[PDB]
Amino acid sequence: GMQTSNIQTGSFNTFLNEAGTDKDTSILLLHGSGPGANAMSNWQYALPFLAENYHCLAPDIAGFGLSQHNCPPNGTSHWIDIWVQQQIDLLDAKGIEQTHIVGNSMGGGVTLHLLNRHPERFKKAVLMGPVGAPFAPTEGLTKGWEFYKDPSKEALEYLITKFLFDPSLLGNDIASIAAQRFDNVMKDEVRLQFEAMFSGGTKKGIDAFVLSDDELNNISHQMLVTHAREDFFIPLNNAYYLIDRIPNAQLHVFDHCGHWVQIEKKKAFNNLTKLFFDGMFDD
Ligand SMILES: [Cl-]
Ligand SMILES: [Cl-]
Ligand code: NA
Repeated sequence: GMQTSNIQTGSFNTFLNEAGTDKDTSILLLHGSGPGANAMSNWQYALPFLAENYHCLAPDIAGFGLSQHNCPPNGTSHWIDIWVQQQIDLLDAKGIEQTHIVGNSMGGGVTLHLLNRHPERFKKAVLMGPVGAPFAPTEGLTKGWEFYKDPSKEALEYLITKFLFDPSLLGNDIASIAAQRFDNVMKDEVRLQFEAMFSGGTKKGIDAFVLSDDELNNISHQMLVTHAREDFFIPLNNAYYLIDRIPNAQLHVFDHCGHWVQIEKKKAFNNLTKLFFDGMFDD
């Protein structure tokens, strides 16, 4: 019920997950920036659900998973340029003129820059704990983006655990999950490019995603910003900041919830997202 492909997007190949390929309206889903992050780790629950009615495209974002960049630069601002062009190159490669879009954290930041730079290519947007607002580094985002200063199974287990408000939702054994996720995290084909993305440090990485008030004011897309009240990585105040500045943005905040809203509250998030794209919360 799901297809994968490797598709040329500019100077490198993008690993792509797709579902609902027979559907007329598409959703592009952009994952977050946990160490070892990829499309499926973020979206494996949302994809089958949304694919009942939507054509879903969920790529590994450049530098992550199986979308290694051919000449990785250093500096977050330069990776944002790459991440934006990657999605445009993907849509062009699939012959898709306009798409709905969902973005988690880093992917939500990329979403904001996509709406700013290429507004004609996008319909509705859902953000989930997005970067893009100004904030001081959190304990979570620091330990995440600077993981490779001191990498270990234990450090990765801690991160994975902190992405959820109730870690037991993950399964009965998080140590085992960290153990199996760790080998992938330590490959040079995963580590080197992650280090390059946030080489300027957490503060420079956060600041790099921030759009100006004028830019945000001029994002005209119908939008839903979702956020976990207890998000340990991106402060809830970011969501409030964004909805204060983006004209057509609604807000939804989930209680007893960690950064990974889509994993902690699978049914609620999946339904809220789908019904938003369906038009249930239109004016
Ligand atoms: Cl992630
Ligand atoms: Cl993240
Ligand atoms: Na454009």
